[PDB]
Amino acid sequence: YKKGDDASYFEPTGPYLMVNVTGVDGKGNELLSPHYVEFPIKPGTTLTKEKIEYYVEWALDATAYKEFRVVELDPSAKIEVTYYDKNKKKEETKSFPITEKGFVVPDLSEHIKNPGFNLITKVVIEKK
Amino acid sequence: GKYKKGDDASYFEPTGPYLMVNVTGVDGKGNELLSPHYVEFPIKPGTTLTKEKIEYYVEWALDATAYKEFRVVELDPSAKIEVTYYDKNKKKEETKSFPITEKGFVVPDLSEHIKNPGFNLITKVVIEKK
Repeated sequence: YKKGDDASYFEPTGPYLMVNVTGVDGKGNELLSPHYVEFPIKPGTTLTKEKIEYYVEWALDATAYKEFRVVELDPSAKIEVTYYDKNKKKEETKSFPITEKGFVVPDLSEHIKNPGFNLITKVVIEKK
Repeated sequence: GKYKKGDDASYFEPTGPYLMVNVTGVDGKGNELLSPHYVEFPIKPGTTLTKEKIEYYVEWALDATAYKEFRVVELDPSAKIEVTYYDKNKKKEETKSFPITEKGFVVPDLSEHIKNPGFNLITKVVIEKK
């Protein structure tokens, strides 16, 4: 048993990536206003820039732009996760940059079962 | 609506540079109390925006909501003011970030590229009732 098919109508019960994307064309005209989607993820995974690109493309498939491809990702994008440290009794936030080498998804089990890894970006997309 | 954000606020887009505040109000124990409401304030290039003036702009952005009686307690130390526009010359989108400090920074004049740039403030702020 792994991490769930079609994904929950409720809040996930495992780590997940929240994708918040704004799709623009090569001229920055906006095509798709912020669109949100959740993908379950497994701690221990290496998230590279290329993987993120695929996830955002998959995020587009539930929109009028499913036939479009991701051309460029905003170079200022970052993954951030916010949780409550159970030892420190405070809000803590970690940032991970999107790079070619990527980063390994941490296990935040000790603090939260289902952390949400936030990805807010703008991407250039064009029809395939 | 039941609480129409915008007493008189311009019906059309701003004609000059403006500061856009989009804060999420939280309590100490990390509970979200107020979701980000869109608020605009005109600003002038040449103005110096310090952390104290930013604190007051966000307290004024709360007066537009049901939390009008709350005061700002502590602004996320990692907040920044970001502005995005298309550069006519290079033909690329470009984004500048300014940190919120005591000394502050001066509002730049981007009018060569856009007449009404939007300086964005998007953070969390710990707020308490007066």
